[PDB]
Amino acid sequence: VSPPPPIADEPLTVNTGIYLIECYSLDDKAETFKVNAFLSLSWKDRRLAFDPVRSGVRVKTYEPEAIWIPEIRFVNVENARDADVVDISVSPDGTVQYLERFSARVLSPLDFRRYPFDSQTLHIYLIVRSVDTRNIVLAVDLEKVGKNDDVFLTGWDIESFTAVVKPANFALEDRLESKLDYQLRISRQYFSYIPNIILPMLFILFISWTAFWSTSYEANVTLVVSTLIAHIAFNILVETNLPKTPYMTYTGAIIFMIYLFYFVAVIEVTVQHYLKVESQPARAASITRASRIAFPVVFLLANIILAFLFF
Amino acid sequence: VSPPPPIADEPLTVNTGIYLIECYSLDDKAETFKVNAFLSLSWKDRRLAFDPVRSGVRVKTYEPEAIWIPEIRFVNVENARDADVVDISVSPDGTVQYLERFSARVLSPLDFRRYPFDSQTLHIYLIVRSVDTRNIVLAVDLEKVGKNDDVFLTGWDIESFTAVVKPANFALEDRLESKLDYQLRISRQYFSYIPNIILPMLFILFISWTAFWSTSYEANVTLVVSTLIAHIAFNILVETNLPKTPYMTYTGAIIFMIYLFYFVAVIEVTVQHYLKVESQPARAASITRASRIAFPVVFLLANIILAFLFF
Amino acid sequence: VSPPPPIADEPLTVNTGIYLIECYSLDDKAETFKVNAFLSLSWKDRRLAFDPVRSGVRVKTYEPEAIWIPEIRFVNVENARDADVVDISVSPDGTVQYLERFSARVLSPLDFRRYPFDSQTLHIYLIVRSVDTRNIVLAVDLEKVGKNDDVFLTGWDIESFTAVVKPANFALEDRLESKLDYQLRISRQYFSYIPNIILPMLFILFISWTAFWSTSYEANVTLVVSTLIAHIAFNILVETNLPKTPYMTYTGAIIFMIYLFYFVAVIEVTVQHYLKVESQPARAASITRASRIAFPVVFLLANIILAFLFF
Amino acid sequence: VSPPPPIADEPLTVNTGIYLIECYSLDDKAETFKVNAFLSLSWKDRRLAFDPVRSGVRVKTYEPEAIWIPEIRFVNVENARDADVVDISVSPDGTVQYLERFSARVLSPLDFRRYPFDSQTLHIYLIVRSVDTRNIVLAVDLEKVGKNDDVFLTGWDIESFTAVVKPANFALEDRLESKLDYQLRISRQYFSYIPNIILPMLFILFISWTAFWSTSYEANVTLVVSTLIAHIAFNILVETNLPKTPYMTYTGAIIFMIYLFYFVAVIEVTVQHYLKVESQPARAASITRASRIAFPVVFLLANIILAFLFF
Amino acid sequence: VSPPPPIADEPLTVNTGIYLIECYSLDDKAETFKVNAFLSLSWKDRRLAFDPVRSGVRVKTYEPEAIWIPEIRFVNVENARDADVVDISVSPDGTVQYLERFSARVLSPLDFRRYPFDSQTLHIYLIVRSVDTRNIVLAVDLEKVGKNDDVFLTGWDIESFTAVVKPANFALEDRLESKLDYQLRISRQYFSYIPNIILPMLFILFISWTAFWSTSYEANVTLVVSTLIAHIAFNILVETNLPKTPYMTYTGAIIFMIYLFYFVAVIEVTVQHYLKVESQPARAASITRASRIAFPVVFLLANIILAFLFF
Repeated sequence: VSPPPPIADEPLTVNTGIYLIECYSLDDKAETFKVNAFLSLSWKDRRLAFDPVRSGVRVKTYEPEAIWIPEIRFVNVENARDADVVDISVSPDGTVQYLERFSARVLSPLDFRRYPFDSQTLHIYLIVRSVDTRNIVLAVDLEKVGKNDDVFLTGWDIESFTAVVKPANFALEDRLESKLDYQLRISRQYFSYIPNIILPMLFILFISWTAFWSTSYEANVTLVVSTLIAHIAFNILVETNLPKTPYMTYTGAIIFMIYLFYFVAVIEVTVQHYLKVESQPARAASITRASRIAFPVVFLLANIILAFLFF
Repeated sequence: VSPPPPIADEPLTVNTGIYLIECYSLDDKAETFKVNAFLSLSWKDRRLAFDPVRSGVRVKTYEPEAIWIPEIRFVNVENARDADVVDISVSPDGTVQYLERFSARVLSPLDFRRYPFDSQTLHIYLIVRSVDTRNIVLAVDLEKVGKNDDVFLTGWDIESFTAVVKPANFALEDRLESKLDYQLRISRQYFSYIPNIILPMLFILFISWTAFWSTSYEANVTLVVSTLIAHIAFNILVETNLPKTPYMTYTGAIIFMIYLFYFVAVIEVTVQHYLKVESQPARAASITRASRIAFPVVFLLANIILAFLFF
Repeated sequence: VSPPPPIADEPLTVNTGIYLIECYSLDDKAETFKVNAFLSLSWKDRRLAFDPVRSGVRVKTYEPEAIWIPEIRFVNVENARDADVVDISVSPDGTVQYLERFSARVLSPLDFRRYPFDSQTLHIYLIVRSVDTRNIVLAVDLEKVGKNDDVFLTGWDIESFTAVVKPANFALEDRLESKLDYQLRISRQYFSYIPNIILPMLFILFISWTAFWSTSYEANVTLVVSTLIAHIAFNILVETNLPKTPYMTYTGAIIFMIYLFYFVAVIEVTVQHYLKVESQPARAASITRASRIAFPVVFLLANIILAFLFF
Repeated sequence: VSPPPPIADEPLTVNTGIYLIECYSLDDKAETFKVNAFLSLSWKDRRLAFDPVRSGVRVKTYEPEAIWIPEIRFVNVENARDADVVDISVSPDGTVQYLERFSARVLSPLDFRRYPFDSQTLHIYLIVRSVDTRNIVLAVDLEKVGKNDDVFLTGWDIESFTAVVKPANFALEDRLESKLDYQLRISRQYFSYIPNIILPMLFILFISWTAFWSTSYEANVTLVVSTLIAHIAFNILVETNLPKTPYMTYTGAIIFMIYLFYFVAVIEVTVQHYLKVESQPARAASITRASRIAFPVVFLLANIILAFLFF
Repeated sequence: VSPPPPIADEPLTVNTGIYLIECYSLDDKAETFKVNAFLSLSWKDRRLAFDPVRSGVRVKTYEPEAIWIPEIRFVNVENARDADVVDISVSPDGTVQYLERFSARVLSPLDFRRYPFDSQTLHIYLIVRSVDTRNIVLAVDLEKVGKNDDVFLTGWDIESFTAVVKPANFALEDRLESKLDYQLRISRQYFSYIPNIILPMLFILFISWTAFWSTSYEANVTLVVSTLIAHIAFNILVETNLPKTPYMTYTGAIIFMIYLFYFVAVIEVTVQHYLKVESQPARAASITRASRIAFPVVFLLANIILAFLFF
């Protein structure tokens, strides 16, 4: 079926909007998330006009393959959306309300530069293939959008759903400049991560720093080295939660800092024993007493510095 | 084929019900479970009337694509159900018994806030696309439903299969207000988890608390630190069973409590040694004797508190 | 094409049988196994009669979509079998030999209650959709069945392939009572598991029990606790082989027994040291000497008890 | 289209051969490998005869669905090969050169009985569904076969590509006796495995055997037990490379031998300490001095025995 | 539709080029990467000629199935590209601009011989099935190619996108000699890997080398052996990042070097203790003092040698 005849040169603006249902599988490995939402389409077609008691039906349902519908295709998806038409209701006023449920594997980059405390911005791109006249998809309904009333994707906090049509193209064709952009700026709630990940590493590190309140070399070595083994094992346990992160993560900088602190603690214990064995107890005691206060303070300063360079 | 002519304005109520077969893969990662069950559909069509010895067939089987069938589609699924028609039997009374086997990837949130002892509630949503008259799917058969006689999904206990039609919609269309809801409230049997997960952590913790019956510093450090390593390794072993759980789990609060107890035990051992080395054996003995009773009691109180805040 | 005209009221019995080819992927996670076997179908149709030197062809191959074939569908599968017709040979006697290769994802519960020594029973269900007359699929060929001559699924031992038609239904329809059941009772060969899993845990446990031939407290603590860490690490190594097993496994009861034995060994070492430090060497020596014999004997008794309650 | 008329009773032999492209994913879990190769088919059809300057085209390309092509189907595959016709060139001589690219998930048993040094033999089976006359697929081209010039599947060494037509059938039909077998005997290069797996276990074992050059019981226990923990951790690290291997592997027999050696080393250390504590230093020294030479020699003998029973 | 009539014997050269969109999943296990890019096709067809104010449309969009398009198929892919036509614009000049979005699972070997610092070269192959006249696909647009402006695949650095048509074939057909090759030479940025992987292993190794500043045998054994356990655990942690790598990796040669260094350190500690116990303190002190400087120097030399043989 040919597109409805344009009465004038006015572009056939289509009213569009996605009502989110289930945003799940937010990281298959680290990147894709899947959506199973509805999208509502409204436009103007030369369908039934005002109908005062002639046919008796207001929402005249039509076959999905009968009436022409604009071709709207997602840009950043694995494959074409699994479109399943739910209800095509055409009103006598002259507008067609199209509602289809699709399950697309949306693509969006995940920026884990501040992993425990990050706030990502998922993206959905819309393009319309113009046939005879230019179609402007910039018409955002702003009334058929929104997630579920539960307001949680998979344990995430939604902040906004700004939909701005950016007059930009991927250096191709002519109608690509009219892209419709869906910005879902979600924020991760971090309460669970504080005891799940952050606190136990600090507890293990403090168990390590205990080694400065001991004059026994064997006990000090056991503390520091076995605590290093415990920290590596806990890192293995945590690593299941963390994504690939090929670049430098924030939580990948605290862990390296903790490794450096283990190395410095081993060096300090060795220096203490080395000075204590060769008839210099005063220097060993001075170094131990200095380190008792110097290690936590330097750790606090390092954490503050990392927070400043990352936030 | 057009829908059968409604004799009056009575909505074409369809009798529906799912007879579960195999509820498996209850957590692909943590969320979806797959079903391979049958669903039975019964309605009223202008098919063959009473047939006293004329055709000789009562269950007149018809082609799946011949007779019109109502469009019933699952809401919370990955894709359209893999419907496979088994038997369309139309009775001379005027009712069509439709039975199709489908394998849908049903979506349902899993609430692991009390993981070992939880009781989830899986969901299945039903909607009917009305064509000419409103279709009410609220007609639940209540006789063609139920799981297998084995009564086990994958090691779960079934409690009820309440099917309540909630007059609610997802703020879209007109017929979405007639949603049919299938509540399968399943409960997890916890006998295996007590020795699989809970008991060994307590055994490791008691091995740690042994360190209060020793006056040797090297032995105490070995006990506590190597027991911490053992606990982290056992946590890694357990973590395969546990799902993602981005929020605060109950079993994720006992583990953090155990980490805190390891930290406090290390602090206590250090305090004992620190006081014992500098000519204060009385204070060290007093602290050790107090801790012997104070650690298990505080652990019991903490477990009771966690149970109260979680249950 | 309509089914061949029944000469009388005799049900159209179809001769069926599956010749297994490759039973692989026996546990995708713990439950499904995939089959890529052939199934042979023989029935009676009003095809070419006796043909003495008229056409000259005995096995008159026909198009898969030309001649009607009975609808046989698997019950416990993910989706419809990937049927691929290989050869439809119709004999002048009046029988059609149908042979199709299918790759279905068969569903079958796996009962790991005696995991190392278990003997499962895989299942395949057959149903026929009757059209005009009742079709009885109880006709098992008993000559076109059997696995490969290699006699191994994926490292399993086949015992029987009993095919009993159970006059039972899933409380639905009328022809479901004629289900055809394929019981493949396979047994797992356990020789590899004895050194892969069972023996190393016993070796680690004996290394632990060594601690009763030592009067050194630090050495005893090192033995028992580091051996507990080694046992947990070996449990992690084993856990890859083991399936989910949400219920109480046999091999999940030996492991818990070993954990309990580690706890009791720690308690015994602590009691020995506690009595030895406070001027009671006689009691410590008596307890150690008793434990030397009492631990292996109690372990043997516990293993015998577990074997009796599990086998 | 009917098959070309056979001029005589000569079977329509088809020239076939696979030119391998990318043999990858050699173990999805342990068994299947995927192929994305081309297969060349040549036969004799009643197509255009000798064409001296009449049409002017030698390789007269035809539509894939226009000219009849023999039905060649893979036996040991997940599903039907993803056949994609590339070029059907028919020569005036009377032969059709058919070339299609397929991506089949070939099935082949992997025999890891000598894992580091094994030499598998992948298999591909060919069958032709005869229609009017018997088709013999035994015609192997022997000129359109071969892997890539790189000569590497995924880090494997190719030795031969023998293609022998075995007159055997799977006890079914009549034309199954003409199966075409493709034997790709590949060999695994083992240089990387010697430092990746074999050498570090030997280094850890030698670190264990160090314990016989020490008279300290605590140091001996630390060495042997912590080395056992290190060996188990390294076994966990290796296990990712190794496949399931439900049966007795060669590399699964060296590991068990190493576990037995750890147990015997613990027993020897205990015996040394037991004799040394009760006023028998001569016997302890004799046992230690004997063990120093007796452990490596027995290990060498055990390795030789395992090599003989496995190779 | 037949191909447009060639005016002369000039081959129908097609202008082609891929504009990359999302190069993700660069290692499903170790080898494949997926693309979801557009490809632009331009050729010459006998379509509408110069059109001065007759039809009024310049980019006359045509149906994807209406106008003939050349058959361009990817060679090294899992299956046929998921082609989705976006816009077929034919200009009055006589050229057709074809633009389709495809999501192909491109195959390309990954060469991890210098893993942390490598620079791979992904490949895409193009072939055209000639019908009547030879089609030369060597026409590279060089203006419709390029990745996203972000210039990052999944944390990779792009260096060039050279597109050279290599007159080579896979020893098959006649038109295979005209293959079009897309070389995307990407380089991996290594900043994150230095603290993620390389630095912690060096820290653990230095903790091991600490053992040469101690005269205590128990402390030395604890250091070296527990540090070996820590290194193996960290190797397990790293191994998730690393691919299969069946051959000899660079980062798989530093790790083996570190294992050898642990073995040599254990031997040195044993030699020190062995000489110290039997009244040779001078030799033990000399060996310790020599090793203090000899271990880091030999490690530096070994790293330089490995860098030279690998780079």
